[PDB]
Amino acid sequence: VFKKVLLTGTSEESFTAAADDAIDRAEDTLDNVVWAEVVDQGVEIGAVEERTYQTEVQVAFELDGSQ
Amino acid sequence: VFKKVLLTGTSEESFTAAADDAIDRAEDTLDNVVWAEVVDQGVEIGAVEERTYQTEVQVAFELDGSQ
Amino acid sequence: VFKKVLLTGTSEESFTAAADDAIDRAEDTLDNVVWAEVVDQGVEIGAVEERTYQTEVQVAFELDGSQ
Amino acid sequence: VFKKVLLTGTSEESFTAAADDAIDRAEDTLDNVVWAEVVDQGVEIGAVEERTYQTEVQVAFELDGSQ
Amino acid sequence: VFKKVLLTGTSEESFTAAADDAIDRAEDTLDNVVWAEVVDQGVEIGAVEERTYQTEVQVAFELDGSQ
Amino acid sequence: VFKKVLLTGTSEESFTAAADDAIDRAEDTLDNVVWAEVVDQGVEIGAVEERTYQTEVQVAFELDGSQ
Amino acid sequence: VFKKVLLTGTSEESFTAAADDAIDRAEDTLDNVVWAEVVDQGVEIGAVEERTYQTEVQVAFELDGSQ
Amino acid sequence: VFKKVLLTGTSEESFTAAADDAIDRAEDTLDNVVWAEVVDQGVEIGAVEERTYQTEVQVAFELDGSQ
Amino acid sequence: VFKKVLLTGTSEESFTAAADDAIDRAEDTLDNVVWAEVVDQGVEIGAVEERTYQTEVQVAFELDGSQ
Amino acid sequence: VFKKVLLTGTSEESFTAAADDAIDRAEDTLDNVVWAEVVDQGVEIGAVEERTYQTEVQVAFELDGSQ
Amino acid sequence: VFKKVLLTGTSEESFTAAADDAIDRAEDTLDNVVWAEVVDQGVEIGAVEERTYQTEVQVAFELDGSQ
Amino acid sequence: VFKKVLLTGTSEESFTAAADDAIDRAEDTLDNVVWAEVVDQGVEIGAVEERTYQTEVQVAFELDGSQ
Ligand SMILES: Cc1cc2nc3c(=O)[nH]c(=O)nc-3n(C[C@H](O)[C@H](O)[C@H](O)CO)c2cc1C
Ligand SMILES: Cc1cc2nc3c(=O)[nH]c(=O)nc-3n(C[C@H](O)[C@H](O)[C@H](O)CO)c2cc1C
Ligand SMILES: Cc1cc2nc3c(=O)[nH]c(=O)nc-3n(C[C@H](O)[C@H](O)[C@H](O)CO)c2cc1C
Ligand SMILES: Cc1cc2nc3c(=O)[nH]c(=O)nc-3n(C[C@H](O)[C@H](O)[C@H](O)CO)c2cc1C
Ligand SMILES: Cc1cc2nc3c(=O)[nH]c(=O)nc-3n(C[C@H](O)[C@H](O)[C@H](O)CO)c2cc1C
Ligand SMILES: Cc1cc2nc3c(=O)[nH]c(=O)nc-3n(C[C@H](O)[C@H](O)[C@H](O)CO)c2cc1C
Ligand SMILES: Cc1cc2nc3c(=O)[nH]c(=O)nc-3n(C[C@H](O)[C@H](O)[C@H](O)CO)c2cc1C
Ligand SMILES: Cc1cc2nc3c(=O)[nH]c(=O)nc-3n(C[C@H](O)[C@H](O)[C@H](O)CO)c2cc1C
Ligand SMILES: Cc1cc2nc3c(=O)[nH]c(=O)nc-3n(C[C@H](O)[C@H](O)[C@H](O)CO)c2cc1C
Ligand SMILES: Cc1cc2nc3c(=O)[nH]c(=O)nc-3n(C[C@H](O)[C@H](O)[C@H](O)CO)c2cc1C
Ligand SMILES: Cc1cc2nc3c(=O)[nH]c(=O)nc-3n(C[C@H](O)[C@H](O)[C@H](O)CO)c2cc1C
Ligand SMILES: Cc1cc2nc3c(=O)[nH]c(=O)nc-3n(C[C@H](O)[C@H](O)[C@H](O)CO)c2cc1C
Ligand SMILES: [Cl-]
Ligand SMILES: [Cl-]
Ligand SMILES: [Cl-]
Ligand SMILES: [Cl-]
Ligand SMILES: [Cl-]
Ligand SMILES: [Cl-]
Ligand SMILES: [Cl-]
Ligand SMILES: [Cl-]
Ligand SMILES: [Mg+2]
Ligand SMILES: [Mg+2]
Ligand SMILES: [Mg+2]
Ligand SMILES: [Mg+2]
Ligand SMILES: [Mg+2]
Ligand SMILES: [Mg+2]
Ligand SMILES: [Mg+2]
Ligand SMILES: [Mg+2]
Ligand SMILES: [Mg+2]
Ligand SMILES: [Mg+2]
Ligand SMILES: [Mg+2]
Ligand SMILES: [Mg+2]
Ligand SMILES: [Mg+2]
Ligand SMILES: [Mg+2]
Ligand SMILES: [Mg+2]
Ligand SMILES: [Mg+2]
Ligand SMILES: [Mg+2]
Ligand SMILES: [Mg+2]
Ligand SMILES: [Mg+2]
Ligand SMILES: [Mg+2]
Ligand SMILES: [Mg+2]
Ligand SMILES: [Mg+2]
Ligand SMILES: [Mg+2]
Ligand SMILES: [Mg+2]
Ligand code: NA
Ligand code: NA
Ligand code: NA
Ligand code: NA
Repeated sequence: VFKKVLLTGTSEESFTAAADDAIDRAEDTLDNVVWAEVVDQGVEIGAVEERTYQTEVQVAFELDGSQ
Repeated sequence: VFKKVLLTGTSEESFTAAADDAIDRAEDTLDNVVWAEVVDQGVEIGAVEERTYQTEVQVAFELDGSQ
Repeated sequence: VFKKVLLTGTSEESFTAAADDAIDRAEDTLDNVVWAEVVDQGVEIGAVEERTYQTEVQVAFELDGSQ
Repeated sequence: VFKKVLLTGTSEESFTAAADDAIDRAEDTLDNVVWAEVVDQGVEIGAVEERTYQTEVQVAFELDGSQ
Repeated sequence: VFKKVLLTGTSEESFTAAADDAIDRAEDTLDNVVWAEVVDQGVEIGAVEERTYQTEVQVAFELDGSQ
Repeated sequence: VFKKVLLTGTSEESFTAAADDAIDRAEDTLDNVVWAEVVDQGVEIGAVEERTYQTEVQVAFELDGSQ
Repeated sequence: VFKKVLLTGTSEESFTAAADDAIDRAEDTLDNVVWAEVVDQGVEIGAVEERTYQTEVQVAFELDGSQ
Repeated sequence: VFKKVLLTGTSEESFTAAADDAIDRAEDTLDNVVWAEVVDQGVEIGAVEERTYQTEVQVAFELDGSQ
Repeated sequence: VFKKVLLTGTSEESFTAAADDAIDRAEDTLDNVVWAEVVDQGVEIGAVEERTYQTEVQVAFELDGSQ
Repeated sequence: VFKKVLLTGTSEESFTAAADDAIDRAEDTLDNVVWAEVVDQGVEIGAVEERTYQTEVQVAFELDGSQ
Repeated sequence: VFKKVLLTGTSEESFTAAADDAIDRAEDTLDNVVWAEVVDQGVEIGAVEERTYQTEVQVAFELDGSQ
Repeated sequence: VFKKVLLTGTSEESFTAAADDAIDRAEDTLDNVVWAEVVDQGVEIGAVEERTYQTEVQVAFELDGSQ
């Protein structure tokens, strides 16, 4: 059984780096992370000093573990 | 990093009040709730005494916290 | 078996009241109405005296009855 | 020919009132506003004092005018 | 308030049995599971000995409990 | 001209059998049923003794008949 | 209250003429037909002598009447 | 950079002619119109003397110009 | 087993004629073409002398043949 | 690099068996088939002696091979 | 009230840089740009010397200003 | 007439580079490649040594050629 958590990563550099930010957080807290699907991308502009790219991903992990 | 939980709030009054019900529950259990996106709305009819409006929301919260 | 009819309710007050308008009509003509799913919302402006909120719902009813 | 502008209205009261906020702004600046279609709804939470409901609408107006 | 978890069940027999696999896991760990909505289906081929059917479901459970 | 009715079939066995349940009901009441398109699948859990698989289909029938 | 029926019109000439075919059938059997929304278009090839264009429309009619 | 305007053209003849109506209006008011994407089609029935076909298009134009 | 190829037909006359253009090409190269589903429509403007209507279709053909 | 072919399998038994039919055909003609994603399901009724379940899948295969 | 403009940015380097191109143009002409949502990505190949990445974004800006 | 092939490119560097990987393969085997539309993005994690970014694109090429 796989379970997915919906995380939005952020980066001041790129959409790829924002996806990595989310995946990094998932790997810090969950075992057996296996893949991530991008579901949305955007850019925060007014409210931050530098534009901040955001990439929302469903990050899937295999259970027999970490729900 | 933001994380989202998918909650369906209910209200016997309105769709707005059903969205608030879900957000209220999120704030009872999570720190740093920042926004909610409506993803579905419906009405429970047969099975309840009074029609019950339901609003499903993705409620986003900022981590460095509450996963 | 459930069957659904696609109805657009109207109200000069709110989207919730427009959903109720459609459900009310379904209950006037069908037995065993069990739930409604919102599929669209809009507002009629030019053509009416007062803005008219509209909510389109799939209204589900249980058969062994009313097709 | 109709043209649409994509506006997000806000309200501290309800989703219907947030749709009205957007339509009100359209009527302040455009002639012949004829209808609005809801395309998204959400709630701003962290960043405001009171939750702020938002309703995004495509507001249509008839040209021979106001592009 | 209902909450949903996004689980992908697997089965070497059928899509229905893969949906049951996910629901079974949800019932092992959560109280008040009430329904599941299918959101995707697929088949793992290269990487397994036997084709493995997968069915992804949003499994809903009623809170006053198990978040 | 074809017309479609939106029916949700149920089965305690499988998604295929739930699609058949809906089609069976359509054939009991309509002439010239020609095809069905699956539009949603789900499982009722809490509220029934046994899980009940549901498959929602648009069932198309040719008119010159049965509207 | 408006109600919609989902009809697929056919024509050996064009997609517009296939939409008209469906609307024509609706007007033969229902009062107060007010608009139609196109939801799908296709072409039947193998099975007919001449290609047959099909246009599926939700045809809306105002009730106080014809459900 | 390209920018798009969302226009609904109308025609008493066909969906293609309604798309042309919208594009014609865009070319009357904007420089460098390069393409149009159809996003919706429908037919106005009750409210007009003759059925009026409508085609909604995103019409794209290249800037260094006409925003 | 049916297989589909995704083709975009073009025409300087209409969307129906652009769908036919794609189907014509499929029939020139494939046996047992059975139907086509429209998936997108658009108009090429800047880059051509005359507007060129385009209709993208999934064209289905029955195998035991032409993959 | 992976490539996908869009195939509709058929079965007089079930949706799972119809997905297998498509995958079987892909494996007869392509090397390195790795997974399949279900994209549509339906049932052929009028035109066949027995209802025929159909499952449309994108079947993915790894290249360095079989385009 | 927020308003959105639909812009397609281009870059010969990356999808992130193409999103920035669109946002840059919005900031040159509009006050209070607050965020951008990615809605499509693509690559122009035949017609340019170097592949050109394109990212289409809805760029939102707060009014009390720049419609 | 344009035809599209659905390819998933991979890269250990970025989503843009994964789109290029797919396009590169298309240009190795097809004449007149004209554009690519991104349809999905994801990241392979468990199963590879280094995260592998994937970008799925519909790559369009003009026929009078390479089907
Ligand atoms: C992709 C994306 C979408 C956003 N959507 C909204 C929105 O709908 N409403 C809003 O108030 N802020 C939105 N924001 C936040 C906005 O930029 C700003 O931070 C907030 O409005 C501050 O209250 C969004 C930001 C991003 C990056
Ligand atoms: C928005 C909404 C959607 C629903 N969809 C379904 C459904 O698909 N099948 C079902 O059995 N009950 C559904 N129900 C529940 C139905 O009203 C009733 O409570 C159950 O059928 C009781 O087993 C739904 C309720 C709501 C509010
Ligand atoms: C949600 C919504 C969508 C509408 N869409 C259209 C449309 O696409 N074309 C149209 O002519 N009228 C449309 N109308 C009706 C419009 O407001 C006006 O009543 C008619 O144009 C009168 O012929 C719409 C009304 C609502 C409430
Ligand atoms: C419907 C909605 C969607 C939003 N989406 C985002 C988002 O994707 N990213 C974000 O940073 N802020 C988003 N925000 C804004 C968030 O609440 C907060 O104001 C900003 O994050 C402040 O920079 C959204 C707000 C609303 C109301
Ligand atoms: C429904 C489904 C979708 C998949 N999608 C992908 C994909 O996009 N990329 C991928 O590398 N593997 C995908 N896989 C996994 C693939 O079969 C194989 O296990 C992995 O590629 C091994 O790294 C998918 C498997 C299934 C069942
Ligand atoms: C596919 C599916 C979707 C459902 N969605 C809802 C829902 O949104 N809200 C709800 O109250 N019940 C829903 N139900 C019904 C739920 O299981 C239970 O019967 C009712 O909540 C009883 O009032 C659904 C059932 C099924 C099978
Ligand atoms: C838009 C469109 C979609 C169709 N889809 C299917 C399908 O999914 N399966 C099928 O067997 N026939 C389909 N057909 C019918 C096909 O052309 C042929 O008549 C039947 O396969 C005969 O049993 C479709 C026809 C049209 C016009
Ligand atoms: C494609 C299309 C969609 C429409 N949708 C609506 C609608 O949702 N509600 C409505 O009141 N009128 C709608 N109308 C307008 C309707 O035909 C009539 O002009 C208005 O209802 C008059 O107030 C629509 C018209 C078209 C052509
Ligand atoms: C439906 C449609 C969509 C198009 N989309 C794009 C696009 O996204 N980017 C682009 O550069 N050209 C696009 N074009 C092509 C544009 O008209 C022009 O030929 C090219 O920009 C020339 O490099 C499109 C053309 C059509 C007909
Ligand atoms: C899922 C599915 C969808 C279909 N859609 C259509 C359609 O849109 N138009 C049609 O003529 N036949 C359609 N058919 C075929 C229909 O059943 C019958 O075989 C043909 O109409 C014979 O010309 C479909 C069949 C299936 C299984
Ligand atoms: C994302 C994207 C989508 C496009 N879609 C189309 C299309 O549908 N039809 C077309 O003629 N050109 C399209 N083009 C343009 C194509 O590459 C070429 O510039 C034009 O065909 C030249 O007339 C597209 C370009 C991009 C980048
Ligand atoms: C975008 C993406 C989606 C995937 N989806 C699935 C899936 O649904 N099921 C699965 O078993 N593997 C999936 N995989 C593959 C997974 O990472 C792993 O390689 C396989 O599970 C090995 O059998 C996916 C990989 C990617 C990159
Ligand atoms: Cl989710
Ligand atoms: Cl409300
Ligand atoms: Cl429907
Ligand atoms: Cl036409
Ligand atoms: Cl495809
Ligand atoms: Cl099954
Ligand atoms: Cl728009
Ligand atoms: Cl990137
Ligand atoms: Mg930096
Ligand atoms: Mg988002
Ligand atoms: Mg009350
Ligand atoms: Mg729902
Ligand atoms: Mg009043
Ligand atoms: Mg509508
Ligand atoms: Mg107040
Ligand atoms: Mg939004
Ligand atoms: Mg076995
Ligand atoms: Mg999936
Ligand atoms: Mg049993
Ligand atoms: Mg459903
Ligand atoms: Mg003829
Ligand atoms: Mg169809
Ligand atoms: Mg005329
Ligand atoms: Mg429309
Ligand atoms: Mg000509
Ligand atoms: Mg297209
Ligand atoms: Mg049998
Ligand atoms: Mg299909
Ligand atoms: Mg360079
Ligand atoms: Mg695009
Ligand atoms: Mg590296
Ligand atoms: Mg994918
Ligand atoms: Na989730
Ligand atoms: Na219907
Ligand atoms: Na394809
Ligand atoms: Na717009």
